[PDB]
Amino acid sequence: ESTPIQQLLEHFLRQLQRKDPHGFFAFPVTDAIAPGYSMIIKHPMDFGTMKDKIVANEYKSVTEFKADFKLMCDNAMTYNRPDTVYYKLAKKILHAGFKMMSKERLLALKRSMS
Ligand SMILES: CC(=O)c1cc(-c2ccccc2)c2ncccn12
Repeated sequence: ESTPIQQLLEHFLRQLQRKDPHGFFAFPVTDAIAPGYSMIIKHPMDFGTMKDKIVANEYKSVTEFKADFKLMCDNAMTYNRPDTVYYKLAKKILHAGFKMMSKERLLALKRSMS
């Protein structure tokens, strides 16, 4: 079934999803739920899509995965007002991921791979 990089990335995704227990980031945002979204946000992303990409083996590196994670958070902070739940939760997730996938963390991981 899986490869080592796929397992690492599924680990990171599970930990990130735990901060969103209601699933606001689980599926794509549509124009029905968010008026005019498709005008304002050109490159949509969500946790469901990221999971599908991991399973299809579309990510070559943690860099590539981290870039989709930050796009998802930036989209939500661009579209939604600061006072909203969606904005506040996107900021919470963004911090968690930057900490979880820091250069310091990945260095330690790379040292344990000898
Ligand atoms: C992630 C996001 O921007 C989002 C999720 C939702 C959302 C809310 C309830 C149920 C499903 C998604 C939403 N609603 C209005 C404006 C923005 N959003």
